[PDB]
Amino acid sequence: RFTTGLVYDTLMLKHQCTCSSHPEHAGRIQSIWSRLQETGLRGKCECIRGRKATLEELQTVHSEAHTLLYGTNPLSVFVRLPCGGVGVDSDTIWNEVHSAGAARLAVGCVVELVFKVATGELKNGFAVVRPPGHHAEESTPMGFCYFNSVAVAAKLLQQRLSVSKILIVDWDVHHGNGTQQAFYSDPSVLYMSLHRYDDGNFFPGSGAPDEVGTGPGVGFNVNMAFTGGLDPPMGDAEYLAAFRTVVMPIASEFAPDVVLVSSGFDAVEGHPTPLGGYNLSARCFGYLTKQLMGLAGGRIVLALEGGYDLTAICDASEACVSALLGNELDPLPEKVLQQRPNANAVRSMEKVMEIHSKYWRCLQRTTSTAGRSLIEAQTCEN
Ligand SMILES: [K+]
Ligand SMILES: [K+]
Ligand SMILES: [Zn+2]
Ligand SMILES: [Zn+2]
Repeated sequence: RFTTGLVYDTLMLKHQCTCSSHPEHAGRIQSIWSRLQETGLRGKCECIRGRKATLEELQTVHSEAHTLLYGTNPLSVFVRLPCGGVGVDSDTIWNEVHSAGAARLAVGCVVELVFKVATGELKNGFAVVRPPGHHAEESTPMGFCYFNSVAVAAKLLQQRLSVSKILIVDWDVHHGNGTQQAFYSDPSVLYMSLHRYDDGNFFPGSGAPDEVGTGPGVGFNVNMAFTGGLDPPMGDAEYLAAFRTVVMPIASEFAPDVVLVSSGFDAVEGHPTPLGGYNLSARCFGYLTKQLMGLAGGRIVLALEGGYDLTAICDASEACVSALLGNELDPLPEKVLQQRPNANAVRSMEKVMEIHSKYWRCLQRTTSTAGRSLIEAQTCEN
């Protein structure tokens, strides 16, 4: 039945610290899954059983040694946390018993959903999945990530189904350093990120607008980097304005066949200022989801990355899934549509458009109209 797909697996709940003081925990995917059923959207979507990702699948993004280290349970590089548990970092836990599996499952799930959508068996999909992936590098786990699920799906679409142009939109509040590195020289896949940057003083410290690509891939990496601190914080008004000026123009000109989304909900309301400190509303992610459904024919999947407040991620999930189904979205407050974006957001957008005009046609057409609000841009084009 041609519709919106979902992936979940309770086995992912097993990836927990051996002891809480961990923003990335089991109850994240669980409460999202309960929300989907409570609203009834799980009953409207087609569910798909997932699998562990084979080691060779993982080796399309990561080094052999890395894949062995955090993928296999046989029969060192581990650390003691300030909570008593085992980790590989001061941030990112490790369960010697249940982690390798759960991380490989998180990847495998976001290859089923992906291939099913891209193959024609489904319209589009949302993967309720943990641990996140976009921070995991070639040989380095970090930011709660072990394997870049989204980068693996992408690499496999290249190799199996042989898809020619792929587009990764990453809207987790942090930069996807992993996903960038994975394709930093590949022109066939466009990676564009929307992250709190603040001149490189925010995790993971990468993602300068300056960073555009190398070799054949130069100009196929777009870093919508938000500098300025939190005065005022970035909100709905600021992101919708970024999609309208940076994302959609570039993405449309690229015209991809598959759209992949590292959909972290760290940007929403109620997040402590170290974890995000942005004012995005859950309701808003719908419009961003909807705007991307216009691309590639609607061949789009969203993978859960970050987002830590339980109330926040459920809201933005149900909003995102409703958008993916084709439900009539709630109107964004008149307050929001009329609100102009702050001077910091405008400086950011303009710096990006400045660098990337050298690489895109429509960014050479106009002078900056980034300053306008939605209604003020809707009226000025009529
Ligand atoms: K991002
Ligand atoms: K690229
Ligand atoms: Zn712990
Ligand atoms: Zn994040």
